[PDB]
Amino acid sequence: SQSNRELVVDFLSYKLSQKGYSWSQFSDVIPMAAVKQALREAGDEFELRYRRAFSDLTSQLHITPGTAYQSFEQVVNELFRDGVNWGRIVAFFSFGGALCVESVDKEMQVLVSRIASWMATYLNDHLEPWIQENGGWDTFVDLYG
Repeated sequence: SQSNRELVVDFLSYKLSQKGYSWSQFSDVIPMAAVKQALREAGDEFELRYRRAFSDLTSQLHITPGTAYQSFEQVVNELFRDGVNWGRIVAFFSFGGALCVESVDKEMQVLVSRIASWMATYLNDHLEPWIQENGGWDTFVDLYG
């Protein structure tokens, strides 16, 4: 639940470093070490294998500081049109990474912590039930670690 915001911030921080951006927007107010790394790896493999994979989806959202959670939720739900997967869960984290990158390119660095919040919310409401049902994050480590 709050480990979840823990994993969201790790992933986004990692992607922003990777690309030459600042990561200081976050938190600007070991158990999951295996999960965090597995996720980092999974996201990297995903993006290698699909470069421009969220063009449409980001274009649909078009974030600005006036965007609300509901438009985010609505567009994220497109990833999950057939239900939850480990693969669609990895795509969700990449999608969030691509939005934070897009926000920083538009000189809207404020959105980055908003996006993390949104992601943690969404993960907690719609994705945790399925993760719980399908082995928790241990299963995730098993398959991607």
